[PDB]
Amino acid sequence: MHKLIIKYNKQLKMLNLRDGKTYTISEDERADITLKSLGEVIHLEQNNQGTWQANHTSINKVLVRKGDLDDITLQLYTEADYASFAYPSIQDTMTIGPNAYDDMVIQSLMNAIIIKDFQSIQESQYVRIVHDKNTDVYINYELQEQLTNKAYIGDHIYVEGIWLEVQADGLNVLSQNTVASSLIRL
Ligand SMILES: [Cl-]
Repeated sequence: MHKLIIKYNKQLKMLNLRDGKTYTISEDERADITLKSLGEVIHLEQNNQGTWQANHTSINKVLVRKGDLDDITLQLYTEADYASFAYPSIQDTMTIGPNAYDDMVIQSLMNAIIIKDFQSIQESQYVRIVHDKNTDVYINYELQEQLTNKAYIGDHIYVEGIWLEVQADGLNVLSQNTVASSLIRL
């Protein structure tokens, strides 16, 4: 698996890079990924050893190229960054953040977020994510305005470099940095 997250001027995009294929990120509406006022064209393809590159530069974990209105950040995740965690058995809140007391501790995070209401997820089909005004949260690659947002089963969340996928029994996560947790790893 090679999932590329593209960030530019608070816009967020995603591509699942597949072996042997080529992609384009540009202002063109026909491109694989279209970003308005990008001012650059980025071709994604593998070198001869199969390593993904952006305009012939290996991406590795993260690659940044300046664009018209902001830096364009490409973050590439692989199965090595994947983990699954079960929701707490009885508490109805769960936190992900850089603090020693967060349920899922990830040092690279600037602020923590709260995931709640999963105890009734079998019935509602969603959880709520709470964040502060200084934390950008995207749900299915759309920046959220409100501080508390609903995330249904199957939805993808992106916040401060980490990807989350809401499921009935817990969360799937993609993080390039180690995750320490008191939660059960599924
Ligand atoms: Cl996704």
